[PDB]
Amino acid sequence: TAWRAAVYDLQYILKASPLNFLLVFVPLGLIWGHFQLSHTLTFLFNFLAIIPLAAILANATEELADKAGNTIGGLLNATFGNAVELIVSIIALKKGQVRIVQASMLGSLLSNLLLVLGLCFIFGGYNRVQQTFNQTAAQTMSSLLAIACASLLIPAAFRATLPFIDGKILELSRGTSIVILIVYVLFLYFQLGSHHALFEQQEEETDEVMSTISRNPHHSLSVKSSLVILLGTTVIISFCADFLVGTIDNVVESTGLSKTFIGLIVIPIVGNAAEHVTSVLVAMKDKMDLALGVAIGSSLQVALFVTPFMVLVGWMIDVPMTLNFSTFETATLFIAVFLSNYLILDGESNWLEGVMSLAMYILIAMAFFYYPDE
Ligand SMILES: CCCCCCCC/C=C/CCCCCCCC(=O)OC[C@H](O)CO
Ligand SMILES: CCCCCCCC/C=C/CCCCCCCC(=O)OC[C@H](O)CO
Ligand SMILES: CCCCCCCC/C=C/CCCCCCCC(=O)OC[C@H](O)CO
Ligand SMILES: CCCCCCCC/C=C\CCCCCCCC(=O)OC[C@H](O)CO
Ligand SMILES: CCCCCCCC/C=C\CCCCCCCC(=O)OC[C@H](O)CO
Ligand SMILES: [Ca+2]
Ligand SMILES: [Ca+2]
Ligand SMILES: [Ca+2]
Ligand SMILES: [Ca+2]
Ligand SMILES: [Ca+2]
Ligand SMILES: [Mn+2]
Ligand SMILES: [Mn+2]
Repeated sequence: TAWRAAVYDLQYILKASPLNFLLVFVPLGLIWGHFQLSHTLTFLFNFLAIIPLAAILANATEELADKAGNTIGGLLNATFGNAVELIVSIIALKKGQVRIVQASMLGSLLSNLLLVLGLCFIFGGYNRVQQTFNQTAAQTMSSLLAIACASLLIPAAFRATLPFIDGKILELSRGTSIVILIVYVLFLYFQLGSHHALFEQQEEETDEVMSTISRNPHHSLSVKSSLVILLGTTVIISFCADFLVGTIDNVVESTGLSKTFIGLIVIPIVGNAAEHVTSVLVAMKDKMDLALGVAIGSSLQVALFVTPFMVLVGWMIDVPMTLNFSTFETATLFIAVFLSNYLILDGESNWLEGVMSLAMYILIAMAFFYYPDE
């Protein structure tokens, strides 16, 4: 049984993962990257390969964190819950790709604020008059997110509004990151302590809806079974991430796309696509609050943990990772933050709110497509 039960446990993980059909790009990604066949396809194949792995790793992390206990479980979600964003950004930092990391962090927020928002409102609202989410955990978390993004943008808004200064921007970003990371710890105490019931119920509800859609009885993987998949999926992602990051300069050169565009629009898809599909499917079950909850939760991690931690990592390995986003990026994120929060606060969405949000994201991507590289 110890062999055949391990097989079923693997089946349970794959069947709980939305876009598992893209796993076919894992060997292709590995082949192309290792043999260094063609840069553009090496980018694309690994790009496609990490997407299902993120979901696989997420379900492994979640299954492990459940039996890990309160304190440790939260640390696992801080770590392996953000692994894709973490791994890719760390590898990118180790190759001096500061702009890529900066754009990917902000882009991840943009995608969660506008893109998945639009998709959820469209797919959930096309066959309904409206969808309500008043007085839900989604609105609560949304308020926190509004402050989180604003805080993260402060050093950027600072440099943008300036009338030597190089070392001070670095010092400000690093001091800011310490503060935000203190907040993140308190956010964990909020999440796992005083308001544990709020997040727990939202998590259980989301799992229940996902089990309904995925159509497989909830099976709790053993610590051993989940830890293998966890460390297994992680090393594969690392390989694919390394290949993907190693081709950035070439893809930038072969195509006409800037590092900013690739970082802001392309890269975030990697760690969000699986979660986005999840959010959409839940929204179609007329449970927008849960759908929004997933997207808002991921944004909180990027804003409160991943982004400031990356500047800390940069400090450790002597790469000048900063919160010094471009002026347009700064302005854009502020726009997205206002609107998303306004839309989430109005309490009722429709399919048109989704069309327009989606259109705006496209318009932003279109604008960033014209953003100058030199
Ligand atoms: C579900 C998984 C099923 C997987 C089924 C895969 C079957 C083929 C496997 C080949 C692995 C080795 C591939 C080797 C490819 C080498 C590429 C090549 O040789 O190109 C070099 C290039 O010419 C430099 O200039
Ligand atoms: C109420 C007003 C309070 C603010 C008043 C201004 C305070 C200025 C100092 C920053 C404190 C931030 C605490 C964390 C400081 C770490 C910053 C740091 O160490 O920077 C070194 C730099 O990284 C080397 O390159
Ligand atoms: C039964 C009640 C009556 C039926 C209700 C029908 C609902 C309408 C659905 C719209 C799908 C969304 C349309 C596709 C999304 C367009 C987004 C957009 O902005 O597209 C820009 C364009 O792609 C740039 O070239
Ligand atoms: C580190 C991640 C490895 C991912 C593996 C994906 C599947 C590769 C299949 C066969 C391994 C080939 C072993 C090495 C033998 C081929 C020689 C090789 O290294 O080719 C690369 C080329 O030299 C460039 O400089
Ligand atoms: C629930 C009632 C119906 C039951 C049957 C369900 C049928 C689902 C139909 C279409 C799902 C469309 C999902 C669209 C998700 C697209 C999101 C995406 O793939 O990625 C977004 C972005 O590009 C990454 O950052
Ligand atoms: Ca769970
Ligand atoms: Ca409960
Ligand atoms: Ca879950
Ligand atoms: Ca996430
Ligand atoms: Ca209202
Ligand atoms: Mn249902
Ligand atoms: Mn609305």
